[PDB]
Amino acid sequence: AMDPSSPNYDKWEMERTDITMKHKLGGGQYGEVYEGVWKKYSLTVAVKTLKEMEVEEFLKEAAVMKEIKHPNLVQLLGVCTREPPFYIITEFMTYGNLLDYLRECNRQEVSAVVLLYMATQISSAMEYLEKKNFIHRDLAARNCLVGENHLVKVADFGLSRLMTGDTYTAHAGAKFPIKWTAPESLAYNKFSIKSDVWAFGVLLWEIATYGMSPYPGIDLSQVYELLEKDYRMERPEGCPEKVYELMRACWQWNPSDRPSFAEIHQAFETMFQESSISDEVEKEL
Ligand SMILES: Cc1ccc(NC(=O)c2ccc(CN3CCN(C)CC3)cc2)cc1Nc1nccc(-c2cccnc2)n1
Ligand SMILES: O=C(Nc1ccc(OC(F)(F)F)cc1)c1cccc(CN2CCOCC2)c1
Ligand SMILES: [Cl-]
Repeated sequence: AMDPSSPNYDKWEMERTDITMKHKLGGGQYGEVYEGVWKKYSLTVAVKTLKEMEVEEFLKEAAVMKEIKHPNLVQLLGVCTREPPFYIITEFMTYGNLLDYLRECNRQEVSAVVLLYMATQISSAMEYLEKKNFIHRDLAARNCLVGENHLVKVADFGLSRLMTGDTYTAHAGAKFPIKWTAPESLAYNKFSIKSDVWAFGVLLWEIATYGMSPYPGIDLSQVYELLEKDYRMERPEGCPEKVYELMRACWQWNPSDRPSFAEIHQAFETMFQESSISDEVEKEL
């Protein structure tokens, strides 16, 4: 099986024994994900397993990750799926999730230039997924990771029934993150790359505020109705007008009127080619 000679060969399949399983990750906030070590590489990894009908979504997540490779998407390193317990192994990201990272970070270090950089990296991963005709479905700061030198990667932790609190709430027989969810997704169950664009705009606001909770002090039962009547979050303090214009574009009612990720990414790279975000932020302020 493990030998290139076999018909049953999969390059992604690895030796379970090759990995030393340590403790659960982030105190359990990610479910059955464990810090690990790849012995031979002396490399920390993150290892997702199954806890005791649920097999095929896990195997399909494995299937999908084999299909995608981007600098800004968390990288599959291997699998153990020949026999239970099934593993999915990715790289481990030193600074953990972007949401907590934003709230806990030193702001002298994580300045406007670094925030812009973080938003840019995310838009590139999304450009890639756009181009490969994938949809993310739960784009948000809580689903991104941060490594060395402000490297940001887009992940998908499957958080809807793992996260405690009111982030995800019951809607349509399932748990939605209501404050990140595009109107057509809440109203008509319509999910697409353009509804990832809406969530990206909310993600952008999370970056701009250092991970404040969106629509702060607004009841969830009121979000759709406000949105339908053209309400949007106001420009965060310090936010350059152009970045806010970009947020406003992502939050078009009609999905078709939302920029594609390629255009979003193109705007980040253009927006400050001749003027620094630092000057704009200080101007705003
Ligand atoms: C261990 C593992 C197993 C699987 C995954 N998977 C993904 O992150 C992922 C990313 C993108 C897609 C693309 N996909 C397209 C289709 N739509 C519908 C879903 C998303 C799928 C899975 C990540 C991990 N990594 C992971 N998980 C939880 C926590 C951590 C972690 C925590 C702290 C520091 N370093 C790493 N790391
Ligand atoms: O950096 C800021 N905003 C911002 C917005 C968008 C943005 O672009 C992108 F693409 F989203 F990343 C980048 C940065 C910022 C926010 C609050 C306070 C201060 C400085 N002040 C310090 C003293 O106290 C008062 C505030 C700066
Ligand atoms: Cl998809």
